[PDB]
Amino acid sequence: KTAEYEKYANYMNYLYYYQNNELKKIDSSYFKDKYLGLFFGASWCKYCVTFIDSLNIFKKNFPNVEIIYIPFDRTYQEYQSFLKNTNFYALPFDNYLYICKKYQIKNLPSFMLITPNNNILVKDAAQLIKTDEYINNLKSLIKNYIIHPKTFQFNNRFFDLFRNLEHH
Repeated sequence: KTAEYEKYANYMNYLYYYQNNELKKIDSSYFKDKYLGLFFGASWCKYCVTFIDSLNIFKKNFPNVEIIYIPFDRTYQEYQSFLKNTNFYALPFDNYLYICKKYQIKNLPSFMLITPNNNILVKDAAQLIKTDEYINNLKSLIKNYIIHPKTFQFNNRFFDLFRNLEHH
């Protein structure tokens, strides 16, 4: 149990990103108390690639929402090229079907907005960000959202977000 739970306490302790052809990492603690935008995608997914343009517009208007790529690339080579092209933070290249199942994600691309306490602010944020009324409406939604304190298992926000049992 000890070895397994030490791994859980350390689960997702780094997120990754590219910077001038160089793979970098950041402590997951940086994301504590931040709104997140979870982008489920893959290099081989035509409309995931075009969706990058929508995410760039989103980041311009919501710079403090941290975009995290949840990858479904076929190869690590595609994963690296996707990170280099988008400059998004990303989960390490791995199998994330379990995240799809937990959130009932039906297809790619998908985009979900997550509150600092791991609630779903907008489930289908890919459709939210299609037309221009979203900008002021989302500013209002974030401004008005009341964040009630939540303690996460292992004090690990990503373990709670991706590994809690509440979907059952």
